[PDB]
Amino acid sequence: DVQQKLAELERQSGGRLGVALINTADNSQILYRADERFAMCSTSKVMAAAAVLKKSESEPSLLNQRVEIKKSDLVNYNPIAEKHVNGTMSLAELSAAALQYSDNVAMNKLIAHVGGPASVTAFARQLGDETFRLDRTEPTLNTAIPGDPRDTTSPRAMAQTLRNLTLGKALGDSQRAQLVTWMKGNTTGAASIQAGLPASWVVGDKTGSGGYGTTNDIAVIWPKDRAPLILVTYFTQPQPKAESRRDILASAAKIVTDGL
Repeated sequence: DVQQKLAELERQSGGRLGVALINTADNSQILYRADERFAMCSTSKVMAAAAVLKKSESEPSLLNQRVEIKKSDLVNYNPIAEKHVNGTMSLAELSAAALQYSDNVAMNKLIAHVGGPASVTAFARQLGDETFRLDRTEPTLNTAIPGDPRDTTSPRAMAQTLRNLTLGKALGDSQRAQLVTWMKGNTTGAASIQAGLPASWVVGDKTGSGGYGTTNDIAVIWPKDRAPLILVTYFTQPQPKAESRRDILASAAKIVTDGL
């Protein structure tokens, strides 16, 4: 069955796998280690962008607000921000860069705007997510040390929250649409969940990676002529310098969606 297949995949992988699928056709879930904590890495960029979107509901000019980019802002991975040093980007542009290119400067600007990691966490709490915690900024939030609860969530909580953000009523209508538009335009996810789904299915996702070979993806999925799915696949490994294993996420996605 699906549980045995996931256990076998985990055994083969040598690491620790967390999966939560919500099928909105029948309001069912497929769960594997879904209440364990995993380091989110860049999948936390969804919550930061959503916090800024929430703020924009009562401040219509917010997405146009200009943010200075300086050499002092650069971190480890800055594919968009590095092109704008000594200029500004709007908060909309930073949100897009964080979500679609995983730009770390962009993430730090979103975090700073709303008040820091504790404010992103407070936003999660306001949504009814009592598991999520964003502790640190970029680049340190990705250390992913085993047993460290900083910058973690559970697959169950993240799937439920992503459902709320993308398909539910956490955000106003325009803001929900904007988050969905941004995630559907992600450029970084083709090797992860998407690689385990049929080519025709439409996906909005956010990947992340970090220490201990941590390899993650969270997605909203519109299968051909079906109600949408939400899928979280988190994976981490025992060795500090383990390599990424996006193939494991793809395999997990194939296993949990084959019964469709």
